[PDB]
Amino acid sequence: STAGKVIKCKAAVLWEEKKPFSIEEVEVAPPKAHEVRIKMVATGICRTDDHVVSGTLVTPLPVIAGHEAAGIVESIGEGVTTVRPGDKVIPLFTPQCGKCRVCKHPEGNFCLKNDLSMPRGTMQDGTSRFTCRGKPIHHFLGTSTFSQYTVVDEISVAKIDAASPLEKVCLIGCGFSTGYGSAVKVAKVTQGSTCAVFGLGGVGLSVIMGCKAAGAARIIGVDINKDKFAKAKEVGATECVNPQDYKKPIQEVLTEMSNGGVDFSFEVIGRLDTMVTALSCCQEAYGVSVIVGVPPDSQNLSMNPMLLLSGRTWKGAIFGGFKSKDSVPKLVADFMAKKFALDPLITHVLPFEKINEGFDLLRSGESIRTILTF
Amino acid sequence: STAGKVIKCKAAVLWEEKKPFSIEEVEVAPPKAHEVRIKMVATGICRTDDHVVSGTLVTPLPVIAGHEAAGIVESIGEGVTTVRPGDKVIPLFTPQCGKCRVCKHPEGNFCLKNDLSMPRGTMQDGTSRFTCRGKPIHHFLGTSTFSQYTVVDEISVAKIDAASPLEKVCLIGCGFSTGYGSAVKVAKVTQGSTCAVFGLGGVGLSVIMGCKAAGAARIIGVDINKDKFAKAKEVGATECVNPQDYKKPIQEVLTEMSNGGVDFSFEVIGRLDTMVTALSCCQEAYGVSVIVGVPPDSQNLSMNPMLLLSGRTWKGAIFGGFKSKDSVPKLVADFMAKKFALDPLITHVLPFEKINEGFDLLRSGESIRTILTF
Ligand SMILES: NC(=O)C1=CN([C@@H]2O[C@H](COP(=O)(O)OP(=O)(O)OC[C@H]3O[C@@H](n4cnc5c(N)ncnc54)[C@H](O)[C@@H]3O)[C@@H](O)[C@H]2O)C=CC1
Ligand SMILES: NC(=O)C1=CN([C@@H]2O[C@H](COP(=O)(O)OP(=O)(O)OC[C@H]3O[C@@H](n4cnc5c(N)ncnc54)[C@H](O)[C@@H]3O)[C@@H](O)[C@H]2O)C=CC1
Ligand SMILES: O=CNC1CCCCC1
Ligand SMILES: [Co+2]
Ligand SMILES: [Co+2]
Ligand SMILES: [Zn+2]
Ligand SMILES: [Zn+2]
Repeated sequence: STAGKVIKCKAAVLWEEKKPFSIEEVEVAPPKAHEVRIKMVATGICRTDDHVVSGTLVTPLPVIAGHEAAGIVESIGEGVTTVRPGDKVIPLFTPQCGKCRVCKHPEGNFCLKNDLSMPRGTMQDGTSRFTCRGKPIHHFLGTSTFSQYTVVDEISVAKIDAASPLEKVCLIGCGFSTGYGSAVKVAKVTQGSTCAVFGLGGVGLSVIMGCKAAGAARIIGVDINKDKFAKAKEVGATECVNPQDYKKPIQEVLTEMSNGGVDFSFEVIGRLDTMVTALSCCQEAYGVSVIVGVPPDSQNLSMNPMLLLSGRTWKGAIFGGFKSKDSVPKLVADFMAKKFALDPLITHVLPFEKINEGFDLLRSGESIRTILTF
Repeated sequence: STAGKVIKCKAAVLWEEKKPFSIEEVEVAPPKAHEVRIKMVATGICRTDDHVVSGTLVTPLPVIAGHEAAGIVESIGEGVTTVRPGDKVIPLFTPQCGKCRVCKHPEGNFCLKNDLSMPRGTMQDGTSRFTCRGKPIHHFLGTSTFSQYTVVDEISVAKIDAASPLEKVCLIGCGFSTGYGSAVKVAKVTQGSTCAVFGLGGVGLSVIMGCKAAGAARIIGVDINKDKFAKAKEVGATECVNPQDYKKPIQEVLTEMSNGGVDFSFEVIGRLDTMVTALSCCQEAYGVSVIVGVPPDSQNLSMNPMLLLSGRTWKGAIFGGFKSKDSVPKLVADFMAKKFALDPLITHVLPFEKINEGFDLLRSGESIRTILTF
């Protein structure tokens, strides 16, 4: 009754930066070859989406944002083989073509078909399946799940379990997987180590879960909002410190607390200063610091290279280093096997119509993850 | 005959920066508790010693420099248990106390008892064994090998094989073992990967030897001195580029050549610009870049954190990551077993009196290592 036809539905359009989302009707074109149309079930409010509003992350406007979601396939285009109509799926904001130099690498994950390095804000064929008021609406990261119906390329969606709580497992599309994978797959947190986590939101808490799951003896969470310490200690943080509660540079404090530096530090905020700070506080000869936060656009940090020369390892990662299409189904299947918990990340659950409310909440500090259930 | 006595010998004292070494007689005190007085046989001229002269590496002046050496123990002091009088040893500019948390970690090697981070230019007890002209003379990295006799702390020296050619294995004391281990231990280069090496001096060529021994498929040598290309090809470099031999950024050129970026890149120069360039030229999703060169002192680089978020791993290392007191006897035993060659590194041989002429060979570019004989 809808396959092969234009679907008229509501979406959250962003016409310009630093303005709230306009909840209006959009025209969703039917899926083309190797494309998939998804009926959204639940979507998360990631800071990454807020970065598009604030101008921190630059992508073509106007746009339908969102990338943390899980829906059910409405219709598939010609040549789609990995998902069928009626399958539960998760949009992958990092694709997995399987044919490129990174996808074939056994330990690489930033597939080259991504729309992040140089945002084109379209499908793979370079066109927009979205229309609002007759104007075409750009895509976001190949997902654009801030809509009741979206279209993704087959490389940007994975099939998850048919018996999946779609209102929880949507966090596996981004927030949880990024933080958990950064700790387990990127940093490679060892048993008994000391970990520092800068930022205690959805991704930062997920990092903490990964470190505790990896057996970290100490997990020091850092945030300038102490209202976040409670949740952090719930999921594994052994101590929480507030840089504003220190007279000297936070890194010096953590060097003391760790008796010479932490084994693994994580920047999970998106500031240049914290990125260098988080690298500074890990052990100068065998420490590892992982950047997870998104920096401001086109904008450099200044850092003493002699901080690496002593033996430090500094690395970043997209989506926790997880190969998206291989891993997102494995994580959904692990979550239901009670391998880890997603519920500690969900603080608010709202109607999609109240999407500017869940965003106002993230900018005031009151939320970790606001799920939007369609 | 001289045990427990003050010894007069020639030494190259550096009085002020950017000045020639002054061959003067100096009073070498006898060894103290856990100290070893060593007679020098051969010492190499490292670019690090020139950093002291130029001011690139700030260390207390006046100083007796030198850290590449091999010699024979004059005498030991009370409580020394690892080296007897007259054993062939190598001073370790990176000590291995074996009791801090670095020495003791499975991969760390920048022992906290080092004199690099906060150089005081003394022994472990804070005093100088060098008297020249009624003045205490600073040490250098607890080695000060630019002297017919020196006194090193027991944790800064390693007994090596008694049949060792000391005019060759002094390079295991720094130049070779640094570049070699940076490739096989630090970067941990893979079978059949593509390697880029910025800098084709003594340390840069050793990286090539490590890269080749690790099974590299392509080893791209980068140097602005085309006269360095012959020796680089001779030790395993498949190609050689002059950055001044391209119109694009050198990192664009290497990215084309590598079809998307190299697997492993090495900065073996000591320039801020080439550190970032060497990091840019490896694969954004799984490239590894190792800094080996010494940057200008307290001088700061500017790089884009988006280079790391995509996946890139950025690290540095001292002495190729080798635990010094452990590795120097093994590495001298592998040279005995013909498992690598030091002869391609030795381009010049001069007497100790010709130290100033040996430095000008390096400053002129005409040399790899000049080996001073005592
Ligand atoms: N590389 C990747 O794959 C992904 C990157 N990210 C980025 O990670 C970062 C964190 O994501 P979220 O948890 O969703 O954002 P968030 O706003 O929920 O959490 C950030 C936390 O850091 C705190 N903070 C802000 N400024 C601080 C400062 N100067 N010092 C200490 N703490 C400070 C905030 O109070 C907040 O609690 C974002 O920048 C996001 O764009 C998010 C998803 C995946
Ligand atoms: N991290 C560690 O453990 C150690 C660090 N080092 C440092 O490694 C660096 C190299 O050591 P050496 O081989 O002995 O010095 P070197 O002078 O023999 O080699 C440096 C090479 O870099 C080349 N070069 C200079 N500018 C260049 C540019 N813009 N682009 C491309 N190539 C350029 C030079 O032509 C030269 O051939 C030094 O800075 C040294 O202090 C030395 C030993 C141990
Ligand atoms: O060359 C020998 N040692 C070097 C190691 C890198 C920092 C400066 C000193
Ligand atoms: Co996100
Ligand atoms: Co050296
Ligand atoms: Zn791919
Ligand atoms: Zn030690």
